[PDB]
Amino acid sequence: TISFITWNIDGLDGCNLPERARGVCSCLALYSPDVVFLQEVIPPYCAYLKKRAASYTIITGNEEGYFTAILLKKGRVKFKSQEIIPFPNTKMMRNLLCVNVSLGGNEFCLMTSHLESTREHSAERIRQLKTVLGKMQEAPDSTTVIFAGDTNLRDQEVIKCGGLPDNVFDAWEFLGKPKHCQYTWDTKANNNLRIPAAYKHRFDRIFFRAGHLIPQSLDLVGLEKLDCGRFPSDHWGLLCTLNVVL
Ligand SMILES: Nc1ncnc2c1ncn2[C@H]1C[C@H](O)[C@@H](COP(=O)(O)O)O1
Ligand SMILES: [Mg+2]
Repeated sequence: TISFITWNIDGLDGCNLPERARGVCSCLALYSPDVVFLQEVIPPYCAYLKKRAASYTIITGNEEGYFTAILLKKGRVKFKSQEIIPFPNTKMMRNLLCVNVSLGGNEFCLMTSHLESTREHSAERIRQLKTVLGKMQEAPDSTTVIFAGDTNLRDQEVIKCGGLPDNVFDAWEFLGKPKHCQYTWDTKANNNLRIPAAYKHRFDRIFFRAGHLIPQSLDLVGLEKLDCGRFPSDHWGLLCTLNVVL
C-alpha cells in the first residue's frame, strides 16, 4: 500500500501564510504520506517545508514566482530521475513535473501540474490536459504512472479533450464517485477567499494507469480551521491510498 496527498496550498494568498504553512505541515505529519503533490508553492514556503517537513525530499517544478512540488518520504521512496515538460502557451508559468522513483519493488512515474486557471482559459487548459494524458501513455509498460494535481477542470471539459485514454482512470470515479470527498474546492464550507455565494468543484483529481494497482480509499484533509479563523488553504487536501495486487 502506497499513500499520497495532492494539495493546492494557496501560496498566492499572503494573509496568514506563515500560520497556514504550519497548518499544512501539521496535516502532513498526521497522515505521513509516502508522497506529497503540492501546487501554488512559493520560495519562502519551500524553505519552510525544508526544515519543518525534513523527512521529505523536495523536487520543485521551478525556482521563481510560484510552482508545483513533489515530496518523497526519505527511506521509503527513492529518487531516480526527474523531467520537466513545459506548456509552450501557458501564461501562468504552468508546466508538467515528472519524477521517476522506486517505492517497494515497483517503479513509479509521479506527475503533477497546475493547469491554467479560470473559465476563460478553458481552451489552453484542455490543450494542457492532452499533453499530460499523452505523457502518461509514453511511459514504459514496466512503470506505474500516477498523476495528481490541480486540474481546474469543470463543466465536463474532459470530453472535449477526447476523454481519458482507455488505459487511464480517475481515482475518484474508479471508487464509484464517493460523495464525502466529491468536491475539493467549496466556498460554502471554505471562507478563505471571502465569497458570499456557494461554488463547488472537483478541481483536484488523480489519474493513474495500470490491473497492476488499484485505489483503496479517498479522503479530504485540511478540514480544521486554524487560530486565525481560516483554513490552511482554499482547497481541501486529497488523501489517496493505492494498493498493489500480488
Ligand atoms: N484571478 C482570479 N479571478 C477569478 N477567479 C479566480 C482568480 N484566481 C483564481 N480564481 C478562482 C477560479 C478557480 O476556480 C478558483 C481556484 O483556482 P485555482 O487556480 O485552482 O487555485 O479560484
Ligand atoms: Mg489558488
